[PDB]
Amino acid sequence: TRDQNGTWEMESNENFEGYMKALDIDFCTRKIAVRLTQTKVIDQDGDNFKDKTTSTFRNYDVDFTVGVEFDEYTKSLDNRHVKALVTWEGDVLVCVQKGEKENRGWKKWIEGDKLYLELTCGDQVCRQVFKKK
Amino acid sequence: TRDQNGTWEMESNENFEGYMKALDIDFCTRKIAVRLTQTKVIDQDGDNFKDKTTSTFRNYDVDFTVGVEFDEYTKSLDNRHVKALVTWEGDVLVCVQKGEKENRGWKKWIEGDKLYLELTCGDQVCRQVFKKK
Repeated sequence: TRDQNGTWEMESNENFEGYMKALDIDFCTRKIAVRLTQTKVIDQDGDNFKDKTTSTFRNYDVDFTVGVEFDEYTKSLDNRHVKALVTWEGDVLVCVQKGEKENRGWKKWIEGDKLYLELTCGDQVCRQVFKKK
Repeated sequence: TRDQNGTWEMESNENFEGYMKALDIDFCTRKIAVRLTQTKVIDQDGDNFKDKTTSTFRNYDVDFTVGVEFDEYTKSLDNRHVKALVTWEGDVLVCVQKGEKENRGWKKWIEGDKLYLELTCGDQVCRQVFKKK
C-alpha cells in the first residue's frame, strides 16, 4: 500500500558500511551505527511526509536514595564497580563514586529553569546543561 | 530548588571528551559520544530518585512533499546540498537526490507488514527492512 505511517523498527541492514563510505562518512560512526537498531517514525498525510529515523545508543538507569550508599556498576559508560553516595549540599545534589578512579562523582543542581550537571573524574570535568520539556 | 522532577533534554555538552579520556572509554565511543542527543527523565519523591538517561543517535530527520522538489541539506549525515525529488512509481516511493554524488537516492515501499527501503549512492546499495510496532 501507499500508507507508510507508523513506528518502524529495523529488522535487518545489509551493506550499511559500503553505503556510508560512499558518502564519505568517517569510520567510527560507521562502526557504531551498524550495531544499533534504527527506529524510523513516519507520519504521512496524503503526499506530505515526516520521516524521523533514530537510534538508541545506550540507556543508563540508576536508582538511589539520598544518604544511602549503593553498589553502582557504571554500565553504559566505563562499566566499573563503584560504591556511590548521594548527599544534599544545600541545594546541590552531590554524588561521590568511591572506586578505582579518584575524585569521581557528579554535581546536579537546578538554576532557574535549567538543569546543571557536572561530571567529575580526576582532573577532568564535563558540563552538561539540560532544558525542561 | 531541590525539585528536579521532569523530562530534560541536553542542549550543551562541553569537555565530554576529556571526562571520557579520564575513564578510558573506547576510542570510537568517545568520537561518537561528542555528537549524540541525551534525554534525562528524573522521577523524584522527596529523597528517592529514579533516574533514566537515554543516549540517542540521530540517523536522519526529514520532511518533504511528493512531486515537489526541494533543496535538502544533509546534516546529521554527510552534510551536503542536494536537489531532492520524491515521486510515486506505482506503490514504490522513489527519491532522486541530484548533487555531487551520482545515483544518490532511495526507494521506500511496503509489503504486507514490513517496510523496505533501498538507499543507494554510486555503486553502493543498502537495503533495510523494518517491522511495524
